[PDB]
Amino acid sequence: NIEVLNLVTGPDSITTIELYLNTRMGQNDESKDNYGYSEKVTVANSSDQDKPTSGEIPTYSTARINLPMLNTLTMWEAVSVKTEVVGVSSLVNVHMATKRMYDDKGIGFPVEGMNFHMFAVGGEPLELQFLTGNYRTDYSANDKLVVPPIKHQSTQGLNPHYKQKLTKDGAFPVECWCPDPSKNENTRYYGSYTGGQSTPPVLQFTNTVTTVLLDENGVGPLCKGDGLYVSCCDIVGFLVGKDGDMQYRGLPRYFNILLRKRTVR
Amino acid sequence: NIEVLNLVTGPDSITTIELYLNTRMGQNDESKDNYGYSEKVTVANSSDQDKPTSGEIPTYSTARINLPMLEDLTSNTLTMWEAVSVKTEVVGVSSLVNVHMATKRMYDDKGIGFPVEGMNFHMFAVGGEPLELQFLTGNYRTDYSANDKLVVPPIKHQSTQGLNPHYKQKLTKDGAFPVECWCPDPSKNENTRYYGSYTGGQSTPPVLQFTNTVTTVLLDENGVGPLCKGDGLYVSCCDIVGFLVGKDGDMQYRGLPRYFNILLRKRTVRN
Amino acid sequence: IEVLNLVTGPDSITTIELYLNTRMGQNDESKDNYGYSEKVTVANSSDQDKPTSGEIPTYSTARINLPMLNNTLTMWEAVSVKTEVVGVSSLVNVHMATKRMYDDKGIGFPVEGMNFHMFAVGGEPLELQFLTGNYRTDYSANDKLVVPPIKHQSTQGLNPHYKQKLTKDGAFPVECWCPDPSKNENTRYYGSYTGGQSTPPVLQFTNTVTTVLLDENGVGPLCKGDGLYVSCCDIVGFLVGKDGDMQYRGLPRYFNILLRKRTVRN
Amino acid sequence: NIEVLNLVTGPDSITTIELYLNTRMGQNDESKDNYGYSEKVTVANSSDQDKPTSGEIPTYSTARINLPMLNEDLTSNTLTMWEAVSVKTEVVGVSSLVNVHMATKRMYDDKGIGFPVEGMNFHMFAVGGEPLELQFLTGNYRTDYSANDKLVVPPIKHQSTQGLNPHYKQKLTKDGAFPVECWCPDPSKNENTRYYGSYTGGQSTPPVLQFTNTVTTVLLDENGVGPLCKGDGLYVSCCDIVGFLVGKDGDMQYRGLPRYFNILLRKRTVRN
Amino acid sequence: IEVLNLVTGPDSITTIELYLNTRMGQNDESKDNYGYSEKVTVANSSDQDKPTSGEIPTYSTARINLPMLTLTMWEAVSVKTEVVGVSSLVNVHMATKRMYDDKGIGFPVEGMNFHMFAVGGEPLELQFLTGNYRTDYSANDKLVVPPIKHQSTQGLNPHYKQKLTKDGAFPVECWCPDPSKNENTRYYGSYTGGQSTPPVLQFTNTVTTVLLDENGVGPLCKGDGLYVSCCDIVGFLVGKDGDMQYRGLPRYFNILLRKRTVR
Ligand SMILES: [Cl-]
Ligand SMILES: [Mg+2]
Repeated sequence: NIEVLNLVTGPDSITTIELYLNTRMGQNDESKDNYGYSEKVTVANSSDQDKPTSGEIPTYSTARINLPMLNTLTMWEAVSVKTEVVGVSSLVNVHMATKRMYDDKGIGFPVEGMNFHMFAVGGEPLELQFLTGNYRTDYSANDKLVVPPIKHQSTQGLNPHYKQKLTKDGAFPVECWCPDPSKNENTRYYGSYTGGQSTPPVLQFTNTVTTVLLDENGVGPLCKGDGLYVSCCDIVGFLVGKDGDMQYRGLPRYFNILLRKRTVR
Repeated sequence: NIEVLNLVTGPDSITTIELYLNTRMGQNDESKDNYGYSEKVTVANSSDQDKPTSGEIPTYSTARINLPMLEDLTSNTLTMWEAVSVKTEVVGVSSLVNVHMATKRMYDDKGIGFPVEGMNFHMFAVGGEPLELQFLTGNYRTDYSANDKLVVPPIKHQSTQGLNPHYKQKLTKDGAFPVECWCPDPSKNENTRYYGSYTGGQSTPPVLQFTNTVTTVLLDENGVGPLCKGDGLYVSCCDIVGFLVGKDGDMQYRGLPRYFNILLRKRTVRN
Repeated sequence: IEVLNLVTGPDSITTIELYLNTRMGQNDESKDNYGYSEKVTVANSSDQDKPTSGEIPTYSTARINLPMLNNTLTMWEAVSVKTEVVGVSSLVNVHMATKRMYDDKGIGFPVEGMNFHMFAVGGEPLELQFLTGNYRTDYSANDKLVVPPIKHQSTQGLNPHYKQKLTKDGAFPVECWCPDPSKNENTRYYGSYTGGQSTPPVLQFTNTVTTVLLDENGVGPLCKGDGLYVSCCDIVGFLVGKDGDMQYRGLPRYFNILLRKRTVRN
Repeated sequence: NIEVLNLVTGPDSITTIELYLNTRMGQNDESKDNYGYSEKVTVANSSDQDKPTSGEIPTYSTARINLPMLNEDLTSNTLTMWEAVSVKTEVVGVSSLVNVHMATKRMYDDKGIGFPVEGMNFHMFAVGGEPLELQFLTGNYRTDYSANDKLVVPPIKHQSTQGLNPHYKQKLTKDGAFPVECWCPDPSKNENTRYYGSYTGGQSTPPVLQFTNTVTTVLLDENGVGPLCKGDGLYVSCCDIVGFLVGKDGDMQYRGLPRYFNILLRKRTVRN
Repeated sequence: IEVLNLVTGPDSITTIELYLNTRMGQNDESKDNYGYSEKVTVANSSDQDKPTSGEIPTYSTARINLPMLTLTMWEAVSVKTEVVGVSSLVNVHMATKRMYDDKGIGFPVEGMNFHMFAVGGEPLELQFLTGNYRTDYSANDKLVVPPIKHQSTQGLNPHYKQKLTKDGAFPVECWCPDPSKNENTRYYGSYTGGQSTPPVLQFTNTVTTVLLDENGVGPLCKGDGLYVSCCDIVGFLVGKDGDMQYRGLPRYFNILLRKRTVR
């Protein structure tokens, strides 16, 4: 829709945005115990009685950042991002109150199992597609979650009638919303999933890696209304309590985004 | 062999095709429960009584897309659409972040439900004609007759546990060709690019990625992409991400959809 | 061979396309269990280690006759190869008569465990070195296998007195023959092994990868007597029967080899 | 903050710093048994009674190295600083893990190998022109560090520290004192440090390690500028956990290895 | 050594080809258990940790005499190296523990992998570092170990060094490359641990490893000697009763050298 023209050169043609997003694993109140974890996971008796408890399901983190006001028009173009998962070293901890190895003599189980890492940087809200492992999942224990008002069998595949935009932090469940690959022309997203039961988390952290956000035409996300949208989720595994009760553990993500002025029609 | 000449230049010389294919794990009716999963897996008592139930077998997804028409067949040259590149992603990976479904669970019924896990199989193909298939099976005696909508050879022979070039097909129907007995024919498919991976074992962690930033070049070593015969683009895939483990241990394949964004350009060829 | 200039122009290039079926031990395409070994057995002791007939994988190999060409002569020079394992999707099968997960309610065990993948392209037979995990292994249950006529302790390491050439399909056991790194000047070989008991097979297939066969001097394998030699082995794991009996499973390999005419001195 | 100008050329415009850092797994006294290991790991009865024993928790290794002294003044138009260009770093003693006869739990009904050191791996190093800047973040905000008053931890605890609370920061200024479990590199700072880290978790996971003397890590940033050494100090930090030793009765200790560094530095003119 | 120009022309190049057999503990090609260690034993306590004779792997090493030659020295430019006999691990019928209630495959050789090689113009320089400072090596007086033991050797104590001057004698468990020296050697190593871990191995004759440093200079062969060192552990053989032995494989080397003028 936007006809892109030349870069604006010279002084004040560049700016940087720095932020972090804290994890939204389910206990999302920084004043309460278990912050940065989910509530204890529960398991449906049957697929038609699959009703997660309030706070046991991870959601996307997201923010809109206001950019410096500008005026053809000029827009901020996101060129690149340096992003890191924060607190990886916190997983070097095997003395927490957990199940333990070797007949109660060995280490406590570290946080381990399923990893899920995604981030997105764009010039408008991340566009979502609904897709679930169980179309019958009942989200009514927590009315602050944003989910479709109707359920249908077809949502176990891609039904393009079920879409959304990621416009609220800590509200859109990761289990039923993914990036919409048919849209997001003005957003870059990257994600990975490593599953299984007790799988080793495999994580890296460095301040030396720059991710280029320019597309194949050399154009980055263009920030509509001078808003920059950043979204993520970083699940690093489960904490296994003494009795076998399990909670998701998430970590924060840091972003340093470089933007430049771009003339558009 | 098509003799390739120059690229056609100018504003109308490029087009893009966008589509998705839903998974064909065995329950392939979007109006019914268990859509995007297989029916429960069953296990043969013996190799001569190996008869999968209807709906327990994954099949390839496929579509033919009609491209913009390009009419003179009496000239020295013709124009064809050439597929240059594709951006393709597995959709709904985040749906696997779910451990509260009605499943077997960890740690003496106190821990998480088992996530979808185990065997992964991922393949896609983009070509200017149907994907050409070779028959090869783990069990030549497999009996597919519980589901007469599957496309399989009418005769069975011991040699089909290896490569018998008398047993070939083309992928011409969505949700009908079992992945277990049909693979890409490497002796053909000159006008298709295919990429596949398999990670097996029992409860193996799925390892998946999704991004809208990766472009797969479809040009061959001579700089020529698939040429779309009869202005048809053929897209095929399969994306198994593991098994759902029910409370009693019963298991079903789980598949995910795949998205494709294909860039094509006009190419002059000799007629 | 003293190598001279490339021959240019029309008909200076040719391609050879073939497949090799796996030689896991049941190597008769008319019989049940083709593409698998016979059931694996285990030695009572290292001094009585006698594999049953058909339980041991062997190399696949072929010599392909090239177009006749022939002071100087012309030889075919192998430039590159596109090679793929065929039938990987056949491993998406968990309903065969196998051991199964979760108290006989879950999937059948897929083919899983040890993987071994190697291919070689050369202008003469692949040169082999003998090396075994057990110098005492007794191969006499199958007199069609090619093994050294005498055994010695030292063959658990590299004893250069024990060599061979891969001249017969389905006959040289992989367990005791490997490529001889001190020879094979006119062959390129590539291999990998992933072991363990029930290890996930990790496999790829594509028609988009070209392997260059030219050496560091820009010279490919030169085909002596207009013969191209192709060898491989592709073990993708074990099939686990209901009672725990196991068989190797192998898959075929496809090859598309590009060759060019090269002038050499006679 | 520092405006970088041209490289200084000529004699003594280059210098190299070579050092090693020994691991700080918890038994950090080279004269005592169990050096290079933690004390035995213990497990909290509950999250509000989570008090690691003295010596059971790994800390960062760190040193400040004096560089050849340069002029510092407020009057001169330019100054010279040392710029770290590159580092060659390796984990030392990887082959020490080829040992399965130590007094450990063993495989196959007491007939097989002793368990090798295995499990959790954590590897990080940093090279900078000032102390590594740390962010506090913990798996348990209530962790009680009072069994060892030599550890540097925040004096106040709060629920928010299970995420990123930017009010809780520090600088890595003491060897063997900052727990890895609650301090990580602060990504919002460290403009003048390069750091690299990895974690591989799980219970008995195979350690996967490499060692070579052939790899040079470039420390220049995207603008071609390396860490600039304030007060002619070079700061080197690391941690290298290679797993756990499993005693006969199942008691477990962290095992760490030393890290070697060879850092090349050059003189850089900066605006004063 | 002040390095000057390359010598050009015919006979300015030579190649050295060799293999080294593994030194897993039984190192005599005429005797039982060749190419394996003796059975692994386990210390009752850390102060009674005394490996049996032959149960511990050592480095393989050789010094190769080069053609006799300001002065001229041989400079090692590159090496092609491969582990030999990888296919020997495709064997599950040996007398071993077996899967599935005595019906399944014999356990393949599996577990710990350790692979290192070094090429240099002088002996590989070693640093002592051990998991247990008290380890008692006196069951085998042919091993080269320090004469004194000290607590500090569980870390890096630079007072404990050596040079790899004898094949089949320096235990891998207590000697590693000294990163503070070895300016005239290139070394590469990896370790994959755990209990029953799958060996992951490759072999090809198509890979050349460049030995030149960042200044374009390869190892310079002092006294016309080329030093080659390695170790290649591919796992453990698990006997019927659970007794385990290290298994090693040989390594092949093809080294290209060129004449270099030096002051
Ligand atoms: Cl100065
Ligand atoms: Mg040095």
